[PDB]
Amino acid sequence: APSYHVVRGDIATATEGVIINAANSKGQPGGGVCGALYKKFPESFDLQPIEVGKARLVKGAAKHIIHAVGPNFNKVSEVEGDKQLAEAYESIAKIVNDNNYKSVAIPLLSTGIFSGNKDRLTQSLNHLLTALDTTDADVAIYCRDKKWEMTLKEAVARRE
Ligand SMILES: Nc1ncnc2c1ncn2[C@@H]1O[C@H](COP(=O)(O)OP(=O)(O)OC[C@H]2O[C@@H](O)[C@H](O)[C@@H]2O)[C@@H](O)[C@H]1O
Repeated sequence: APSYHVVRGDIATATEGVIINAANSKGQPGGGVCGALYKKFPESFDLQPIEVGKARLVKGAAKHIIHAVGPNFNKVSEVEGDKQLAEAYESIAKIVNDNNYKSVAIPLLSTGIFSGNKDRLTQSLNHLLTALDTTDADVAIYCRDKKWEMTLKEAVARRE
């Protein structure tokens, strides 16, 4: 194991430049993080349809970016959506192992508006961590606000 750590900043400025997007399974995009990555990595996206909880690793004019399906959690069951939120991180962890991504800038998956329209940060960190229990990659885990920042440590402080 390396380390895993909460970082208050922007993922669309991360040095690793391996980043995740909240794609939907249609490939059709839109978002905060997603529209910040467009201001870093336009010549870097292939926008395909993707399977639910799966990914597409894209190669571009400076870095490689991973599109992944964050399902809208108001459409799925909680125990089922929780199974898909493990799978979405596990199916990413496979790719972070295979393509040898020894450090990565990783966001939250579909935990905000794309949840049940409400914040599930700590449950999404448990699933980020539960996919990473079978990995040896170092983890820049981003946030914007100091309550959300404190929530990502609070989620690690349920597994310390
Ligand atoms: N640039 C950023 N870098 C890292 N983390 C960020 C960033 N901007 C926002 N976040 C964090 O992610 C959460 C917000 O996610 P989005 O930015 O909205 O993620 P995105 O992939 O773009 O989701 C798109 C969905 O949300 C809305 O932006 C939009 O309506 C769309 O339905 C917050 O908890 C915040 O801490």
